[PDB]
Amino acid sequence: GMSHHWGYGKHNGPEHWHKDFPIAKGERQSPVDIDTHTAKYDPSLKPLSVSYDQATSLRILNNGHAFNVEFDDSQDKAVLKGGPLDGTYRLIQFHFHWGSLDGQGSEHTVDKKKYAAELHLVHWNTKYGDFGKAVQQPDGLAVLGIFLKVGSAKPGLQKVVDVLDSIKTKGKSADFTNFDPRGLLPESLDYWTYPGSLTTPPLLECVTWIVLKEPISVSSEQVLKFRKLNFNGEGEPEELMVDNWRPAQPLKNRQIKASFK
Ligand SMILES: Cc1cc(=O)oc2cc(CS(N)(=O)=O)ccc12
Ligand SMILES: [Zn+2]
Repeated sequence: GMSHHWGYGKHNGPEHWHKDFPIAKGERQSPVDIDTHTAKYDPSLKPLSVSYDQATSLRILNNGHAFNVEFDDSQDKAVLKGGPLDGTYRLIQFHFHWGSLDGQGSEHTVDKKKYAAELHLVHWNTKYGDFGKAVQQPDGLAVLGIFLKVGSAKPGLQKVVDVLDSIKTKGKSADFTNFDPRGLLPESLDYWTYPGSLTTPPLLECVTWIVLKEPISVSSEQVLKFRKLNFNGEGEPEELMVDNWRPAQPLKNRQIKASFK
């Protein structure tokens, strides 16, 4: 990726990605709009199992696109299973996509509604040994998506908000141990699920998407901090890190299933 130049600006944004990553116009791209009236309840979907009690966060990184909270996935600690998944998926990192204003920022939409932001907890299928091998498989990753709306503060998110000052620019990282991701979950685990892809290049079609129906609420102050981050590196002209979301892509030959009636 040392020669990647994609981003979210007018000249290298989502509409340009297909040039270096043809799969951008593929058959199972993400995100997508979730038409609530067309999604069908699937009584055969197992309950979702989110086991994060043993999760071990290690570091937070500004990668020039978003910020990644990374976990130690060298062992089966934090795992996602059940739901539409077969097997065990290990949590490797989480990040967000957000907007310049509260009216936009999420990648998936619900009946065309855009949320202020969207949290993605990324997990890889342990049957493939490592993340690199997993992304080359149609069932290699499981990403849990959670919508954020602006209202009351999310206590569990403040530790993340407070460390952002230390990783303002691209390439900066900071120790970030003992962060509990259970603090970012809504009360209900009802979800929609469909086969899709990574939403940033390489846009690989290796993801089983699980998007929770219940959004979490974060405060204006919390999201304002996200918007103070920079896409640029230290010493460069400031480009605020905002609107780092890819818009909804064609659903094509796919069905979105609901875990609830
Ligand atoms: C670890 C990793 C490798 C890769 O090639 O692409 C990624 C894309 C995302 C963004 S998202 N929105 O698709 O989760 C997150 C993590 C990765
Ligand atoms: Zn993402």
